[PDB]
Amino acid sequence: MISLIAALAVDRVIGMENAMPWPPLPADLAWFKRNTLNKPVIMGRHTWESIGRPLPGRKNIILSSQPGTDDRVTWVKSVDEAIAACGDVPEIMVIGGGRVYEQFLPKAQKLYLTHIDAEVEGDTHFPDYEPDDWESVFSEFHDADAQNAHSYCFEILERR
Ligand SMILES: NC(=O)c1ccc[n+]([C@@H]2O[C@H](COP(=O)([O-])OP(=O)(O)OC[C@H]3O[C@@H](n4cnc5c(N)ncnc54)[C@H](OP(=O)(O)O)[C@@H]3O)[C@@H](O)[C@H]2O)c1
Ligand SMILES: Nc1nc(=O)c2nc(CNc3ccc(C(=O)N[C@@H](CCC(=O)O)C(=O)O)cc3)cnc2[nH]1
Ligand code: NA
Ligand code: NA
Ligand code: NA
Repeated sequence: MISLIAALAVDRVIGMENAMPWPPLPADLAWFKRNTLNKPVIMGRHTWESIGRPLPGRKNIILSSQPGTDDRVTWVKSVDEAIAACGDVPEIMVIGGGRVYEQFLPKAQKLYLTHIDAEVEGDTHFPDYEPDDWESVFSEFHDADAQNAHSYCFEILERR
């Protein structure tokens, strides 16, 4: 089973100049960590560059046509290879970026989305999905606080 996990601001913005389009939201990072820990994570090369170190407690699989730049993670050259490299696990977590989400969304059976209540500039977007195809099975609204500058809502959707 393939799942996507992403944080989206207004107009589905996820990235700007190969970085996050907002300052860190520690609550969202905790959500991200809790949902990806002990699972394989698939990411695009640009997202690898934006993170810059292996995510601990996870099998890190990087999708790139280019030779790898770090022996601590697994480099693969195709979507099919990325999936194969995860082996026989219950859930593969696809963690972006925009080009990777586009390719895996049609394969996805679950989405873990953080809706970030911010209008910020972006050059990378989460793909358009048809809400009618998905059932919301979880939602939780949070306000901004001293540590998180924007309000946010966690949602989990399952494909009908
Ligand atoms: N808000 C969020 O939830 C979140 C999550 C993830 C990422 N982001 C942001 O999104 C941005 C990155 O997105 P992006 O679309 O520019 O890049 P990306 O999807 O992370 O990486 C794209 C790169 O991955 C490789 N790739 C993708 N598909 C491939 C395939 N089928 N076969 C071989 N290689 C493939 C290619 O690299 P090569 O050129 O090496 O071949 C491609 O240029 C960053 O700003 C990051 O901060 C945000
Ligand atoms: N919900 C969500 N929020 C994100 O910010 C996010 N970001 C990307 C890619 N960007 C990144 C950047 C940094 C870390 C990171 O340093 N994660 C730590 C956080 C642990 C914590 O702060 O509690 C980790 O161990 O997972 C993960 C993804 C992909 N999916 C996302 N999904
Ligand atoms: Na096996
Ligand atoms: Na197998
Ligand atoms: Na429901």
